[PDB]
This record gives sequence, structure tokens and C-alpha cells, in this order.
Amino acid sequence: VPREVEHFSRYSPSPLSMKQLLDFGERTSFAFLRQELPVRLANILKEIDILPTQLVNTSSVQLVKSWYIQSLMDLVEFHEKSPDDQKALSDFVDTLIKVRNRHHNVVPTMAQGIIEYKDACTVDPVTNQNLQYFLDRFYMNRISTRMLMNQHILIFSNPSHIGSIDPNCDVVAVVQDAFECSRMLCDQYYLSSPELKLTQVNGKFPDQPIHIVYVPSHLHHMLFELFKNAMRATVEHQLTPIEVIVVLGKEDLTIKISDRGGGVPLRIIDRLFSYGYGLPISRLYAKYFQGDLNLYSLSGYGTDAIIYLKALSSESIEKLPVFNKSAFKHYQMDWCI
Amino acid sequence: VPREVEHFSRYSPSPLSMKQLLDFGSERTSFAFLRQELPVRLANILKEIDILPTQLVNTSSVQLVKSWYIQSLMDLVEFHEKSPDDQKALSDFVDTLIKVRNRHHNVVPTMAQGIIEYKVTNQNLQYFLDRFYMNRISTRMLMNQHILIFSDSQTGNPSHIGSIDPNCDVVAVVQDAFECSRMLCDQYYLSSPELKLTQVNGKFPDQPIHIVYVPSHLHHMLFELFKNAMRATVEHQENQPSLTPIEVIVVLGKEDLTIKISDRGGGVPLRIIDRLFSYTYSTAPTPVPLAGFGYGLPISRLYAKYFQGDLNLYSLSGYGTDAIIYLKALSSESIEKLPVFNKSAFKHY
Ligand SMILES: Nc1ncnc2c1ncn2[C@@H]1O[C@H](COP(=O)(O)OP(=O)(O)O)[C@@H](O)[C@H]1O
Ligand SMILES: CNc1cccc2c1NC(=O)C2(C)C
Ligand SMILES: [Mg+2]
Repeated sequence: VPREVEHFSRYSPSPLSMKQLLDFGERTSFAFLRQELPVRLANILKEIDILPTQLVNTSSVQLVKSWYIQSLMDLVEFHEKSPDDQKALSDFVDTLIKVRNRHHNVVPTMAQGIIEYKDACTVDPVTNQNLQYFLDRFYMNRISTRMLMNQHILIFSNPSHIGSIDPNCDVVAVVQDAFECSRMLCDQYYLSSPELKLTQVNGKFPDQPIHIVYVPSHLHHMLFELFKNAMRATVEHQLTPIEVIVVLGKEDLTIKISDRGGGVPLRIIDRLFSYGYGLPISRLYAKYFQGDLNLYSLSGYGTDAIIYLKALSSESIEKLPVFNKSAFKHYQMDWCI
Repeated sequence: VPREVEHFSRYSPSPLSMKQLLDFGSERTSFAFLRQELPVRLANILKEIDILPTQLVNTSSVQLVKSWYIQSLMDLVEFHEKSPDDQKALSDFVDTLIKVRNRHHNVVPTMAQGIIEYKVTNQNLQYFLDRFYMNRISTRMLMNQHILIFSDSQTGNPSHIGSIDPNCDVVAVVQDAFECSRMLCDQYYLSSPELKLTQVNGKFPDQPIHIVYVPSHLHHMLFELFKNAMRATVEHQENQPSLTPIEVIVVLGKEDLTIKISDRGGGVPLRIIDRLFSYTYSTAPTPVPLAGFGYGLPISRLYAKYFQGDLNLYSLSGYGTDAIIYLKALSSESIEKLPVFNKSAFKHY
């Protein structure tokens, strides 16, 4: 329990809007990130310490802790530098690159610790819920720190993008690319893949191209995972084409992916988002900027996946976990069953 | 609270499966159960009625409902002394259930009238109304099962065991509920979307889709969802030369009977999706009725969840909406979802 971790964990993370992140396009981002990134690393670090001791003692969770601590300490060092020190700004970018490289394997490492703990230890129902609660928050936390760091790196280190954000993200283009990416893996494994039947409706601007401010990589990640499952279910169940509809409303950008891969019983639909990490992480990407990712399956026929994204950058605000009394109380935590 | 309410509220409701409710039609056994279970269920909800805000309980409407439930609780407790072999007690018990059923006939509109006086955002009121209406659904279910099996005059549908159709023709109920909504839609708009129905029997390919279910409950759910899909479709396409059909797919899987109702009625923002399932919430004004009362979605979801099913709405704002009903395909897993007044419920308030 280093002192810096305890200190910065007492701060609440500061969520940014997609709009703010566009404003990155160096002195201000530097002062903000040297404060905000330790805060977010410190908050999740403290939350790691309340996990079951046998999980925290796994080499994998110990690695994650050590990486996050080292990265926190690397960033806190810049609190002694001036935002006007142009070399400190340059060094700060190199440090974000180092931190990004150090965190490159966080997701599978953490996943390895969870699987090792679940496979080897008894997990009471409360603890199992807390693990899904923790992993949603841990992976959201990583998504957020990676977002903020890459935004600073990409801007101050694609030219048509502002950092990792596309101010006029061609949603349909991303859908088509993510489908093709999944289609390639599907052919490599199944030697055959369903085709894409894509419909687009722009309710906000009829007959006009659908564009929103969004992170295309995040959108690609969500769709890629949903397409992999739709294609794996379609081929194994059977090829019927995966039907996709992209809709832009006043407040929401909606993408619905539909297959006829036989579906799954409602009893098991929730297990899809238990930690098998692609779907839960995909949903985290959707919820990161106040979106959502829902699955509704028709057992015996097929499955619909619907992505909700905010159509306004001002409302696309980071959904960040905070290690405060409420979170700690959720861990401690009417109808007949 | 009378002593009987305090006493019987200490017991937890005993949920029954639809298979068990069918087995009642395979009399003293149902009498022995109901004379105890119905007071317990009335007593549980009577305790929660007191937790409501003073402005709502004191409404003549809620006080009436409370007075009805109390009297029905007392009517039923009168039978605790009788022997299940007393054939006259069994006959009188049927008469009492019919009296309680008739007394409770106007509970929902009375309770709704009470909410109108008290007046969507009240989380405790949503919590209570879910539990109150689920409680009523369950007590009406149990009483009607006994009445429709053992009464001399109330026989229900000859093909049902009580109110349960062991071979519920799901598609037929869909078509009937769609026509009922179409008739109402035509009255309000002089046009109605057509039905584009698809059925997939993954459990028994190409075979008719039947499950054990309460067709009246299924009809209510579909009727309410069709009323919403038709209204949204007509109004969203009112400047179009035609109406897109409402697409329905009925799927029978190993564990689930799934009904998806898809329209192109413009959808709704994700921001207000949760608000749609709130009582009274309606984009139409409150009537004195196709829409306006704001009970279609929440009550329909109660019916779906009453037997461990569910009802979800997934909307594409600017395009249309998917309403999906999940029902258990096996009667043994179709277990009552019942509220219980305990520390958890009290803490939730
Ligand atoms: N299929 C749908 N398409 C668009 N809006 C819907 C749909 N279903 C429900 N809604 C919205 O949810 C609200 C509540 O509906 P409901 O609970 O059935 O009661 P009511 O129909 O009286 O409003 C409606 O006012 C409507 O705006
Ligand atoms: C868009 N489709 C799907 C998206 C996610 C998960 C699934 C899908 N389809 C399936 O069968 C399973 C694997 C449940
Ligand atoms: Mg309605």
C-alpha cells in the first residue's frame, strides 16, 4: 500500500466527454493527465486490495499491481516538472508510451489470475458477483486510461483523426470493416462465412451519411466481437446472412446485429457477459461513453445484438468506476425464488 | 392492521409452478392450500400498502382496495376452522372465492385512480406497484384456478384446466391479440399495420408451437405490445403512403418460448427506455383507450415475469422497436414470481 497510491486513490476520477477529448488537438493535457492517470490507477489499485487474498496473491494480479504501481510512480514524478518545461512535455509522452507498453498485457494477465483463482478456489456467490463487478470496473478503468494516454500520445508525439477520435466517424464503414475482419477469421477456421446484409437509416438526417463523433477502434472492437459470435453461431448452427441495421436517431446511434445461429436460452444469456472476455469487454466499450450493448436471443432461431452509442459528443461522457464508500459497500452487499 | 393481517404477513408466499396449478385439475387439496395461501398473500401486500406515502394511502381509492383486501382476507380466514372433508365448506369456499374475485374485479382501475390522484419518477411507487400488481396477478390466478375447476357455474374455457391451457396455441393467441389491437388501431387511425408472422419450432421443427401457459396472460402481453407497435408504426409513418407490417416471430426452444414483435414505428431514445416501463408513463395524455394509462409495458412485463419469463424492449431510435417476450417452455420451471414483505422489501423502500 504505497503512499502515492493511497493519496491519489482519495481523489475521484474525473470523467471527460468526447467533446473535451477532441479539444486535445499540450501544457494543459500534461497537467491533467499527470494528475488524472495516477488517480485512476490509484482508485483501481485500492479496489484490487479488497479482492479475495488468494486472487490478489496470484502472480498475474501481482504483475498487474506492480505494473500499475510502477506506472503511477512514473507519472507522479512529473508533478515536480513545470507544464512550461517543453522537455518535460516530451518526456511525458515517452513515459505514456512506456506505460502503454507496460500495460500492453494487462487484460489477459488479469484474466489469467481470475481463471486461476476460479479454477483452483471455491467462489461463493457474493464473491463471484464481486469479481464480475470488479472486472467490469477494472477493464473499464483500463479502457479509460488507455483512451486518455493514447489521445495525448497520438496528438503530441491518423492525421484525419484527432488522436484516436474520428469527429465524423463513418459508422457504416466501421461496421463493414469489422464484419470483414471477422469474416476472415471465420473462413480460416470454418472455410465459409455468412454474408452481410446491411441497412442504414438516418432518422436525424434522412438519406444522408451516418456520422458521429466516436473512437473507431472502440466501435471496431465491439462489432468485431459481436460478428465473431454471430458468425460462429451461424456456421455451427447451420448460411443465412448476418443482418445489420445502422440507425442514427436524435440522441442515439444504434447498431443491431442479427443472426440465425440458433440462439441461446435466456438462462444462459447472462453468462455471456461473465468473466470469454470479448463480449463483456465489448459491452464495456459501449458503456464507456454512456452507450450500451444488449443481447436478446431467440433460443432455437437466432440472436440479436444491439449497440447503443450517444449521437452527441457532449453526452458521450466517460463512465468511470470510483473506489468510494458506495463501491466498497457494493462489495459488502424481496421476491421469492 | 388487524391481527389477522399482522399474523399472516409473517408467512412468506408459497410460489406454485404452472404444473402444480395444472395438477389441481387432475378439491380438498386446493381448498387446504388456498385458505392459507391467499390470506398470506393478501396479508403480505396489505403490510406494504401501509409503507406507501401518506398522501397515497389516504386516497379513497387505496383505502377502498385496502378495505377490500382486508375483507377478503377475513372471508378466507373464516374457513381455517372448517375441515377439508366438509363438502359444504368446500362449496361455501367456492362461493367465497367468487365473492372475493368479484370484489377484487375493480382493484387495478381503482389503484390506478389512486395513483392519478397522488400525481413515474417515484422509485418506491414503481417498486410497490410491481409488487402490488404481481400479487394481484397471483391471487387472481390461484382463485380463478380453484373457481374454474371446482365451481358448478364457472367452467372457463373447456380446453383449459382452470385458466391454464396445457396446449396453448401460441400463434393463435398472437393472431387473436393482433386482431384485437388492429380493431382498436383502426378506430383511432382508420388504418393498422398488417401482421407478418413467422414461427420457428427449434424444439420440434415444422411442428405447431404449443406450451403450457395461461392464454389470457399471454393475450394481455401481446395485445399491449401490439397496441404500442401499431400506434408507433402509424404515427411514425403517417406521412408515408403505406404502413410497414408488424413482424412477429414465435420461436420455441428447448427451455424458452420467445416472441419478438418488431415494428418500424420510429423507436425511442435509450434514455427513456426504462421510463417506458414506469407506471403512468405515456407519451399520450391520461384518458378519463389505445394509449395513455402507461400500464401496458409494466403490467405486460409482470405477466411475463410472473412465471419466470421476461419482457424486454430494444429500440432503434429513428427506425423502430423490438419487443421480446420470454416464456418458460416447461411448466415445471414456470414458477410464480411472488413479492414477500420482509426486511429486504422494507429496506428497499
Ligand atoms: N413499440 C414502441 N415504439 C415506440 N414507443 C413505444 C413502443 N412501446 C412503448 N413505447 C413507449 O412507451 C410508453 C408507455 O407505453 P405503455 O406502458 O404500453 O402505455 P401507453 O401505451 O399507454 O403509453 C408509450 O407512451 C410509448 O411512447
Ligand atoms: C449477434 N449475435 C451474437 C452476439 C453475441 C453472442 C452471440 C450471438 N449469437 C449467438 O449465438 C451468441 C454466441 C449467443
Ligand atoms: Mg401501451
